[PDB]
Parts: sequence; C-alpha cells; structure tokens
Amino acid sequence: KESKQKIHVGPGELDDYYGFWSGGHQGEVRVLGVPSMRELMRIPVFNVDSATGWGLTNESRHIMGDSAKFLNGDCHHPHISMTDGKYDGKYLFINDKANSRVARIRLDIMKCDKMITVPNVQAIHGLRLQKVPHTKYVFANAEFIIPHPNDGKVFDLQDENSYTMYNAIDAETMEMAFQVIVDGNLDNTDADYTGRFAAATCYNSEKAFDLGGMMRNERDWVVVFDIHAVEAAVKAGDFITLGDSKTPVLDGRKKDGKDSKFTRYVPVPKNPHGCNTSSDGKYFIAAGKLSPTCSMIAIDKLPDLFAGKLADPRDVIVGEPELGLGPLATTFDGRGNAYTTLFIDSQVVKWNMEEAVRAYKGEKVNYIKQKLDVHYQPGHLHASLCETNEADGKWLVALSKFSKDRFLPVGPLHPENDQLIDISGDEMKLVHDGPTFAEPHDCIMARRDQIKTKKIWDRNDPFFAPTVEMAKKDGINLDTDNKVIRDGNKVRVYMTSMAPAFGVQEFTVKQGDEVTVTITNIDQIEDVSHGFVVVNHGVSMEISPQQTSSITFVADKPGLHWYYCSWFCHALHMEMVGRMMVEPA
Amino acid sequence: QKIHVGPGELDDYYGFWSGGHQGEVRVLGVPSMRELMRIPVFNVDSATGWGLTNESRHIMGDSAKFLNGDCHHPHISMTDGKYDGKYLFINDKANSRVARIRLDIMKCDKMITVPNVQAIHGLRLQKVPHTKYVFANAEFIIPHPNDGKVFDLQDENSYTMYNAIDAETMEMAFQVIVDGNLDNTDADYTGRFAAATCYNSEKAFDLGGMMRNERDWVVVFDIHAVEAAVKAGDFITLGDSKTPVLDGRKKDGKDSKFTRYVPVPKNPHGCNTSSDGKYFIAAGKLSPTCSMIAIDKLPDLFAGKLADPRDVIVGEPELGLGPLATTFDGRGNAYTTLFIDSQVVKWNMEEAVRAYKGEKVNYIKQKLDVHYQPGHLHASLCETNEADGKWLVALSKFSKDRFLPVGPLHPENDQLIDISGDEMKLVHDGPTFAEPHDCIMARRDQIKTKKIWDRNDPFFAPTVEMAKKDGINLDTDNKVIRDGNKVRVYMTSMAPAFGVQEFTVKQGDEVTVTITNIDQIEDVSHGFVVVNHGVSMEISPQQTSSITFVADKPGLHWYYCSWFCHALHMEMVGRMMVEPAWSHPQ
Ligand code: CUA
Ligand code: CUA
Ligand SMILES: [Ca+2]
Ligand SMILES: [Ca+2]
Ligand SMILES: [Cl-]
Ligand SMILES: [Cl-]
Ligand SMILES: [Cl-]
Ligand SMILES: [K+]
Ligand SMILES: [K+]
Ligand code: NA
Repeated sequence: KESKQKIHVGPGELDDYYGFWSGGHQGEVRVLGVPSMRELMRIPVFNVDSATGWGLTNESRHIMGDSAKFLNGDCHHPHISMTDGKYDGKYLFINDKANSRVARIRLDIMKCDKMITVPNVQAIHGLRLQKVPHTKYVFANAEFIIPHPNDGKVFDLQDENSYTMYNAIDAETMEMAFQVIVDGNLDNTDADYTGRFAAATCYNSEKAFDLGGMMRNERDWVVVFDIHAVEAAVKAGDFITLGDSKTPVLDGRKKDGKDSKFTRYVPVPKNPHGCNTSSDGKYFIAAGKLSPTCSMIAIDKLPDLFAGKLADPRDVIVGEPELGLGPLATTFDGRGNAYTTLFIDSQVVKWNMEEAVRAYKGEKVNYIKQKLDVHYQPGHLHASLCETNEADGKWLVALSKFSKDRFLPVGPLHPENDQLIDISGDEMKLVHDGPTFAEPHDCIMARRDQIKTKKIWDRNDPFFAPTVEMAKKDGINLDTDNKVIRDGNKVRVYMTSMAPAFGVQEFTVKQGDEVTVTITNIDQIEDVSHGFVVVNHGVSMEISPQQTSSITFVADKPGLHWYYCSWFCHALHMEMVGRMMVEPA
Repeated sequence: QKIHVGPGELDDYYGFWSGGHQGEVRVLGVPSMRELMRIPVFNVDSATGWGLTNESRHIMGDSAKFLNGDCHHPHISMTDGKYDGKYLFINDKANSRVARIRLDIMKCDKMITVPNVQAIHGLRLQKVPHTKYVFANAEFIIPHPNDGKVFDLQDENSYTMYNAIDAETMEMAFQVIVDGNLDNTDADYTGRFAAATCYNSEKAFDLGGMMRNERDWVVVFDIHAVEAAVKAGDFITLGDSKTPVLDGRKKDGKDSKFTRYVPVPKNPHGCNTSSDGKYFIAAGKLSPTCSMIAIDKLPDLFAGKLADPRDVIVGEPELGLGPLATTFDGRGNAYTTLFIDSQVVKWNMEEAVRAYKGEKVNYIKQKLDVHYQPGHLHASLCETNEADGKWLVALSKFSKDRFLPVGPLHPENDQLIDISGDEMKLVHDGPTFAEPHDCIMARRDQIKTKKIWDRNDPFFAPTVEMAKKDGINLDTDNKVIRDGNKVRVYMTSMAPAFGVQEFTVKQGDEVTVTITNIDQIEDVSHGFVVVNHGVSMEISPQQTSSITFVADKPGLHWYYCSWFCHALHMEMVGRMMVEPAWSHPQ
C-alpha cells in the first residue's frame, strides 16, 4: 500500500536483484546490483576490452568470427532466457545495431559465448525472446530497408526488392532459424505467452529515407507474426534463400492487398516505438511516440484475425488510451497497471490496463493513476520481472537521456540518468538517480535466486574448448605443462600459472616469429585471477582460476621484452614477470 | 559528514579513478561513489570513437595501433602545492606511455611514448612552484641498445631510467639512468627533490633474485643538479631520441651529482610525500615497516655532510604485514595499507619519529579491517598542502563475498572511509571493474568544466586545418569534396538531421566524414555510425569530429545518429551509396 522499500545496501550487505544494463554505443553489457545501483561487473561483447583481452585473445576472436575486425557495437536490448514464461537464468541476449549482430552471454560465467552476424540485413535493433514454452527463438528486428541484392545496381528504397526482414535465431545453437520479409521497417519487438505470436512496431511504413517522408502516414503499424505458420512453411520446404545464406526466407509482405499467411498488419499511430507484452499475456502494447497514446492489441483476438474472422485488422485493438506527449515504452507491475515513459512530458505515467480497455468502449472511467516527473526525457523503462508471469511490482528503472543538472558537470558530454523508482505501493516514489555512460537504452532485472554463477572455471568449458583442442594436437596437457613448441616461424608457448609465478618465465624467439602464448591458471582459490601483458606489443588478457586463455602476436622488435601479470594476485604480484628474448633477423 | 547523495543533490568532490588494465580514466562523484563519466585514454571507446576518430589517433600517434593500456596512477596538476584543476596525467605500464587529460573538456588531449624504456609505472607531479615536470618511472631493466645482441640484465649497458616530461608541452624533458629499478615516485614541496622506490637493486629476473637483498633503496633526485647539467650541455642521447640523458648510477661506489641511494627494506613500494612537506614515506612491503626520509636533511646528504645515506631516515615505524602505500589527513596522521593483514593503519608521524630515537611512544592509533587486501589508498587533497582530512578511499584487490557473485572474475572493492574524526569509519563498499590502483579526489570548486566546445579548441584544430585546405567553413558547410580515391564529406548536424543525408562514392574509396555539431543546447550530443563498417564517434555541441574508413562494400549503406538527441532521434539517418567496382576503372 505504501511504497517504503529500503534502498541502502551497506558494507557487508548484498543486493536483492541483479540488473543487466545494455552498454549502449559503448558495446558491453554491465551487471549491476539492485537496489544499490552499483556496477559489479562489465561483460565485454562488441567492444575490445583491454583488461580481459576480449577482442584480442584467440578465444574471443573465435567467438566473434569475422566480426572480430570491428572495434565497436551499439547495444540496446538485453533479455534473459525463459522457461514457461519465467526467467531460467541460462542466457542473456543482446543486439548490435552498428554491425548487425546478436550476442549470447552465458550467465553462469558472465561472458559472451556466441555471436552471429545476421545475414542480408542492416542494423539489428529491436530484440526480445520467446517466452513459452521456453526461449527457442531469439527474435530480432533489422531496422533499415535495403536492396536485395545490395550489389550497387539499385539504390531505390521503393524498389520491389528493397525491404527489411524480421529475424529468428535459434537460442541454443545461435544459428539463424528463419527470416520474414516485411513491408515497412521494424523498430521494437515482443512475444506472447504461447509461442504462436510475436509482434513488432514499424515506423517507416512509408519506405522513405527523409524525416518528413517517414512521418507522412497517420498510422504505421504493428506487424504480428504467426510463428506457427512460419515454422510449418519451413518444415514443408516452402521458402526461398537470399545470397549465400542458407537461412529460410519467408515472404510476409502484402501482395496486391492480399495478406500473407505469416503476417497481419495492425494500423497503429504514429511512428510507434515500444512494443511490450503485458505480464498477464493479454496485450501487445505499442507506444505511440508521435501520437500521445498507447495502442493495446488483444492477443486473444489474434487467432480470429489470422483465420479471416475479423472484418478489419483494427478490430484487434481493444484500447488506445491517451497518456501524454511522446510515449516510448511500457512495463508492468503484475497488479494490472502499466507504466509508460513520456519522452516529451518527461514523466512516467501509471495507468490501469483494464480500465483503458473500458474507456475505449465509451465508458467514462479514469485509467490514469499517477504521473511522476523524471529527469529528463525518458526512453525505456523496466519493472522487476516485467517480462515474465512473475512480475513482482517492486522496482522500476526509467532510463532518461538528458541528465542536465542532476550530477556534477563533467564537460560537454553528459551521463544518462537511470532513475530507480519504488513501485511496491500505490504511489511511485523516486529513490535514486544513477548516472551511466554511453546511453544504456534498456535493462533487465532478475532476482538474486534466478542467477547461479560459477566460482571457478570448469576445465571442459566450451568457452576455451578450441584452445584445448589446439593443445591436444601439440601433445600438451594444459593442467601441467610448461613447454615451448617451435614450428617454423611459429612459436607456441604453453604454461601453467600459480600466483606469484608464471610457469614459463623466459623464452627465446626469432624476430618476426608469430608467437602464441597459452596460459592455464592452476590456482584453485576463488578470485585469484592472473593477467598477461607483453610490454610494448599491444598484448593483454585475463586468466581466472582454472581458465585457459591464449593470445597471438608477432615478435617484430629484436631484444629483451618483458611480460608481466596485470591482475594483482599476491603480495609478490609486482615480481610476477618473465622475459621474451627476440634474436635479430 | 553526509554519506548519501539523494536525487537532486550533488556530490561534494570529484574522484578520478584509474581504470587499471582496462585503460581508461573514470570520473566519480564522492561520497556517492557513482561513476559520472568515462574518459577513454589507452582503450578504444566504441561510444565516443576514441581510437577510431582522426582526432584521437592523431593524439595517440603511432601508439594508436595498440588497443590496450594499463593505468594505475592519476594525478592533478598543481600550483604552489595546491591543485589548479588544469590537467590530469596518468601512466601506461603496458605500452610505456604517459597521457594528459584536459580537465575542462574531460578528454585526453596529449600522449607520449617514453623513449628507450619499458613499462611506465610510478607517476607523480612536481608540486612547487607548480607542475613543470611530470615524473614517471620505467619499471624494467633493459639493454641499451636493445638490439638482441645482449640480454643480460647485469651488462653495464642494461638499466632503466627515471623520466621527466614537460607538463605543458608533453615532450620529454630529461631522463636519469639509475641503478636497480623504479617502482613508485613522489616529489617534495620545493621543486628541488623527487624520490622513487626500487625493489630490484639485485638486477635479477627471478623471484628469489629480486628478494635477495635485505634492503633496496629509495633513490632521491636533485632536480636542480639535473637542470644545471642539462643547461650546461653535460648529457648524452640514446638511439634516435634527442632527450637529454644523465647518469645517476654510482660508479665504483662514488655517487653521481644527480642521485643519492637511501637503503630501505625491503622491495619497498609506495613512495608518498607527507602533506606538510617533511617526509618521503616509503612503504616497506616485504618489511613490516614504512621508512621516513626527512626532506629537511636531503641538502646535507647531497652536500656530503652526512656519513651514511641512512642518516636521512628519521623514522621506521613497524606497522604490520605488507605495507603498500601511505596517505595523509593533514592533521599529522598517516594512513598505510597493510596488504597482508588486510587493514588500514592510522599512525602519527611525529610519534614514530620520536620512537625512532628510542622514546617509547605508541604511534599506532587505529587499525581498520578492509575487504580485502588493500593496495593504494587516498585521502582527500592528500597530495597538496590543503589536505582536508575528510574522506579516505582504500582500494582493495580481492572482494570475495562483499558483492553478489558474478562469475570467476570478481570486482575490486574500493571502500570509502570517514576520517573526519579520531576514529576511521567504513561507510561504503564500491565495486569497480579492472582494478583501479590509485585514485585522486578534488573539491567540486577545484574543477571547472566547459559545457560547450570552443570552435578553436586544439583538440580538433588539425581537422580545421584540413578543412581550410578544402576551402571549407566547418560552421556552415555541407559539401562532398572529391580527391582521386579519397572522398571528404563535411557536414553540420542539428538534431534531428544530418546536414548531408546522402552521398555516393566508388567501391574502394577512402571516405572521411567530418561533422560539426551546430546545436548550442548543452547535453545535445550527436553520434555517427556507419552500419557494418566498424565506424562510430561522438560529436558534442560545437565540436568537430572526423573519421576515415574504406567503402569496401558496394550497395546502399545506412548511417545513423547513435546519441539520443531528440524525439525524432530514430529518424536521424543518412545513406552512403557505393557504386560497384566492376562499373569503375579496374
Ligand atoms: Cu599474477 Cu599479479
Ligand atoms: Cu542525433 Cu540521435
Ligand atoms: Ca511513419
Ligand atoms: Ca630486492
Ligand atoms: Cl520495447
Ligand atoms: Cl497499485
Ligand atoms: Cl605510491
Ligand atoms: K545522453
Ligand atoms: K581483483
Ligand atoms: Na557465431
């Protein structure tokens, strides 16, 4: 009834929830403790991390594939895998708008373990997960219409072969499952609580490239996907492929006004943005952005819509409440209220969904409960467990783009303001302003008990299994060996490390040799991480307890070159060093 | 003392944290301990494009090829022994660099690779009469020349050097060859003396060798003597570097004019100047002590009026297991991390001095448990004669069970401690990524930042020069300049529209995009990302930023604004059209 949760997490006390923040155009994922709002860990994903060597090590570059050549990413939408509509703590997925990727993070090790470049698209933006029966598919929007093929003969966005596609990735294999060509474009997406339906907002129904063109239509739409119908067509072989990708491609466009089997287009005003599934599974709610509304699609009416039982796609709209200026996203407390960010008015508005549905029928009922000022210009917002049937109505985070005077000045570039709001009672209460770097757009919270992590690595972990395989071809037992393998101009150093000593403390090579150093940390004490840096060679990486990590570099400078442990690991940490001796050409 | 900063309240101090082996500098508010900004330095930042933009790579020079750094020691420029808020400097141990950050724009504006050395570790600034020199230690002994003919650390031409960088020019000023090696460093309150700890007086490469001697030393530098030798032209140069090199090694037991070696146990680490200017305090690490060098006595030591370099030691208090660093409250107390005992020990410097003369007095005042294994520690304004005795941060290397589990890699634990009273009080546990080693605090009124860029700012003046060569007025022009296989796009940006919304190139063209943000509203930053080309940068109000990339893929390629700038931010986009190679001269 009253909103009175405690926010202080004192020394020695622990946070109640994990928070997983997108890193925005900085490209990483950040783990926070909630309600303290402190950053506990950074998980490199699309960024190159000097500390752990993500982007430099062989294990990381193998996961990134050819996209290892890119040093940037732009991530917005972190989501946790589900079983039976509840978080299962297995995986976190996130998009990369800058280089068109999806990444998977394993929540037991808190590392990115798979990455895919989505084929034949540009800019992976919207991303959310199937909820029921479990996260079989990752659903991802490609935002920008492009020519097909994109070979430089045709540039017109109006061409019959210019379009974008909705993407489904197999969550477990991290291979593409299928793609659906759509009209217009794609902004954000969500899924239902059965597995049959997904939905995405579109703001460029006009297929224009200019600002005024993209705002011409009074209504764009939410495109709804009959995933069962897509799956049936794939199983029957009723698909095409594009370019050199084997991914099954289904055509979800309207042809001469005739609907595809795979899609329905529900008109929604106007350049709508957020696309959020209510926790009771009743509605896809589209945030109206240029229209001061949200539109509520009754998921219960979608089978009739696809069966041809409804005379008009607008018939699945059962509410369209007027809320305020610039609605961008919606979340849920599991008590029947929705909470929507108003970018222009700079507020969070709390409103009762069933009352909004009755107001749409002509009933005189006030569905707006409260408007709370936020600081300033909120984008997305997220209530604890909102993406699950266990939405607990405890905490809300609103992620606001202009912090202005809310923090000390730090130069021309400002932090975002991610504000923690207590929603446990009848009144929302602002309790903490959290400055963050580079515009997290969205975040996701999980109860402490939904996340189970490893304290030390398993020696059979898939994360470094290819390196274990390399060692096997060299006849190396990584748990014990300290040896230097010579192979023409290639040199493969294998060593164990146990604080405060590297297992190989010197080695000699020829100028120009390509050197690979593989280190296995055989300490068993939790938290005794080691590092490895080769001075003046651009080489740096983490080796945590029982991990094997490897890095490759060319020894292009004759002479003595020191290497050292970068992770303070022991009172003799400064002395944990070695020498690479490079004999001149 | 208020410990919690509520919504709408501001922090009272800035904190500048080192980013450790992550390579950036982090700006925190104190006492909230929240991170307000990240300043990329040695890391590549996807968000702002540091390491990708032409302006950043120009500042990095040839070292722009490295994607890593390892920074430990951030320090703020001083005038008359007080922070003046102009510059922050920090080391790079990984690739042997020093970087300068301009505190008005909160960006690294200068970087230097220190010549003929390996691993820049210790770094601190001259205090008096102002920060003319940045002092930096090269940690590892190497051969000179390091050409692969000699590897022996015991060769007469194998050594390391102490380094002085001109703070304003960010060019080398001089280097001093030393015996042993170099760990941490600090400077006095006169400008004459600096000092550095050494742990490898043995010139060894193995753990046992490096621990062999019961004492190493702190080496003291007479900067007046170095300066006088440099003006007299009495120096040599190494390799292709023109930096004056002076010889501070002993030769057959005889001291050089530039250095004195004060025996100190044992593999000492921290080297900290007391805020009253009396002492260089070396933390004994493998010896459970700190050693106090009376800066008073250094002139006499350099004049030969003392029988034993130890005679400048006036205190050696026994404190506990693994002393690593010392800081100061400005009330006559010192605070020392004990890495092994996992504590901060508060002690009275004058009473330790009296105890050294046999007067039995208990100089130890309190020991506070920290969590766990503290390295460096920093009290507010400790590096100045304004040491205010309010806040202390202890930066601990093992956080274990102090935060929620996050997998095998744990955060560090930087703990905020109230030292305003007689009793140290632990108030906040602050988790941090990648091992900040040290940090530095400044009062809010010691830092003055710009809200909008100046159009003549040196950060992008080279880009303005390039534009002028093309006849461009960056404040107004939206033009595509063609120059063979180079294409130079110049545009203004004003939310929510790029001033050039489309341009066409040939496959293989080298494209430079230069964008000047002509919005005047504070906080209205723009971004620029080219999809699937690895291209990303920030353009803040009144900044010009530029980036260069190869249009290696035919077809249409979207670009977009990455910084939420406007209600129509999703629609602030453009298109690069790349004509296929088969349609152009092979
Ligand atoms: Cu291993 Cu420090
Ligand atoms: Cu410009 Cu968003
Ligand atoms: Ca539209
Ligand atoms: Ca020694
Ligand atoms: Cl959304
Ligand atoms: Cl309620
Ligand atoms: Cl120090
Ligand atoms: K912002
Ligand atoms: K650590
Ligand atoms: Na992959």
